[PDB]
Amino acid sequence: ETQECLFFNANWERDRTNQTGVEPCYGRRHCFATWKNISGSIEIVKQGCWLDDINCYDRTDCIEKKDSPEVYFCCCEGNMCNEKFSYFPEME
Ligand SMILES: *[C@@H]1O[C@H](CO)[C@@H](O)[C@H](O)[C@H]1NC(C)=O
Ligand SMILES: *[C@@H]1O[C@H](CO)[C@@H](O)[C@H](O)[C@H]1NC(C)=O
Repeated sequence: ETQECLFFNANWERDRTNQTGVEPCYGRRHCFATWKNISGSIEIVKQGCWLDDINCYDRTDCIEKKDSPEVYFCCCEGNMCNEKFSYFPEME
């Protein structure tokens, strides 16, 4: 049930991609986000489709449940589901 995702690439200039947009998923499809979070300050690394087989923490919402990771990651199902992404560590 995922055909398209929010696209973001902080390395767009060297990678020769758009900086942002809508990615069409081809290649079960998912969307994902990866980000840094230092003392509450969030920096997106990438957003887009995720095509390899994977399991996510929530079906609908993009959520990271690992505890204090250096690079945060989430995946989700549903068109544009990765526009919102949250941190709910298992330790809570
Ligand atoms: C990149 O932006 C172009 C328009 O300039 C659009 O046609 C394309 O689908 C976009 N792709 C991504 C992955 O954002
Ligand atoms: C970022 O880290 C702060 C704590 O320093 C936490 O309250 C917040 O949930 C985190 N947000 C994301 C999107 O990772």
